[PDB]
Amino acid sequence: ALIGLMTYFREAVVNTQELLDLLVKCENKIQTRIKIGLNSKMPSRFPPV
RNA sequence: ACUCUGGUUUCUCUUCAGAUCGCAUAAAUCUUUCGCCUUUUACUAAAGAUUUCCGUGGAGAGGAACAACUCUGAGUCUU
Repeated sequence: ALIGLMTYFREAVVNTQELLDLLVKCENKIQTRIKIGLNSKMPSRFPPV
């Protein structure tokens, strides 16, 4: 989904400052979903590796 | 310048509260709008409606201190 959106617009992303917040929020939601899958209690300093 | 006029304080009970009950100020629940959002229990902060709580006034009632004289106005108040 992300590559589809970013390779469709490719220029309209930078000016849409709301889209950047939306994208990072969605990425955080996905990472939180994975972290909750790993363990019910959320981590404090989960790594990006 | 006169006779009668009956106190104040305090402890409880029962109710009504308009009023800054309160020249002070919390919490809970619910309903919406949000901010975190990841699940309640806690929350972000504005609104609306409620509940509880800390206190309050007025009135009535019942005991105690009070022990009552008299304050006091009523008046023919007097030379």
